[PDB]
Amino acid sequence: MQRGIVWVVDDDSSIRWVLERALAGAGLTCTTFENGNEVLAALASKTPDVLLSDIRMPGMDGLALLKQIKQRHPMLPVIIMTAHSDLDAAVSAYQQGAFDYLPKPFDIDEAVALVERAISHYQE
Repeated sequence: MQRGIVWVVDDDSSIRWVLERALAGAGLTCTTFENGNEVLAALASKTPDVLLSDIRMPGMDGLALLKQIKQRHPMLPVIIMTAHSDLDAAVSAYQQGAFDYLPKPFDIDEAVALVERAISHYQE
């Protein structure tokens, strides 16, 4: 048990399960948080091994709240999900750009496998 954490932040009930399933299927941890607040009042006291928030938020598509993210975990190799048209705000709207906001929809497994490679590469 225990081998990577990922806080999901989606206002849907399809990816949260998939992610949680895949994450809990790939041998990784996951925490559904369809409430930026929760992930805010939860990451305001600590920080996981990584995050995987989605849009929902405002920031045009919902990538502004990111502030809190970075403000909470300004180092975590977060990727986050995007709908292609929600990547131009994730790819071109960050200080220390170093993400890969999967062009959701994508292969959760591919996203999970990534973390497993990001949670490790983190030791650099």
